[PDB]
Amino acid sequence: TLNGGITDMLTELANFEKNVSQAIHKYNAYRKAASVIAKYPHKIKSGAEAKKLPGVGTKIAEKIDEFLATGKLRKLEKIRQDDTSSSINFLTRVSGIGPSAARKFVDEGIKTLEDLRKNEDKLNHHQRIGLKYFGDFEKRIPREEMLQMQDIVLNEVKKVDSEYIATVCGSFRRGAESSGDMDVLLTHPSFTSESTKQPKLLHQVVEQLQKVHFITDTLSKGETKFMGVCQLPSKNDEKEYPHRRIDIRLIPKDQYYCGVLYFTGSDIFNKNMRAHALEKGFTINEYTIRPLGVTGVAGEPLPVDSEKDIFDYIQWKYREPKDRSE
DNA sequence: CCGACCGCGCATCAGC
DNA sequence: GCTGATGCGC
DNA sequence: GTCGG
Ligand code: NA
Ligand code: NA
Repeated sequence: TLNGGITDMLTELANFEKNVSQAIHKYNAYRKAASVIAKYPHKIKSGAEAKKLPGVGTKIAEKIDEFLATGKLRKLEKIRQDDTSSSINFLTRVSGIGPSAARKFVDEGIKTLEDLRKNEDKLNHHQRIGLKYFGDFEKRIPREEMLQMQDIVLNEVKKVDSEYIATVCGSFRRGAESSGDMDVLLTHPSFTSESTKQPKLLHQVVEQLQKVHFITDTLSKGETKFMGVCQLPSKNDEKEYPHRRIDIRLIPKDQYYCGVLYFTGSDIFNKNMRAHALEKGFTINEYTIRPLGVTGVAGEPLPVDSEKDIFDYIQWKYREPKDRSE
């Protein structure tokens, strides 16, 4: 909102480095810079001002100076005037098409969605799904739809086995008004980190979701992770809902509530909580919470039966998901 | 100055 | 056919 | 590209 001109620039630069330069760490630098400036409560007036922010160094400082004087960035103007870079960049918007595949397609003249449709033969299964749902995957999901989608997932999971537990996480669980996909964490009493005593725990749930025609396509599926496509049923009279990306992860039950914690976020809240654990003698990753020895050695994972248990261990007032922005 | 920069499940490829 | 590396999205 | 050891 407040510095959107700069942050659009920094994001554009980020996409370039990831997709064209294949410089993943520059991409994440530019993103880090863009997030920190999006959070800044004043109109940036100089590159020096921004440089005080963590993640803005000397090069982004001068790019801001240029952007403020001229309103554009010549480096970005050249990049956009270059047919190759813009086609590689554009093609990475197809899910399953990354910097490698996008580069290769462009090298042999496949540069547009239409070009991809002509050469569907040359796409893997994931890429074909990405092409089919190209528009729908770039749409947001309003929360009311999210709420409907959750009702379906939780009802259908329960139909396979009442002993399943399923949680939709992400920004949605924090009460976000819109989401980018649906992220479901699944667990069962028979699946602990010490033994698997059920063969097809995730399969049974994806299969039930398919048979009620909620899950429509599969991008990838194994014993513990499903990535696919779903759609809310259309109400006979009205327009169809866009197809939506959904992930479902089967997590061992002794690690489930640490998983919920980590995948609920936010990322800034995770890292402030991971930092406070350390100060009080514990380390938390996405799987466990462990005490630290006097010399920095992690002990065994502590029992966790709810989220608040993790809070109890590190002597933190419980934080409801809606209050975990920072 | 110099290396770290999230780590991992799955699909596919590369090399055998 | 096998095992390990790579691409990819998260 | 930025940071911190
Ligand atoms: Na800085
Ligand atoms: Na892509």
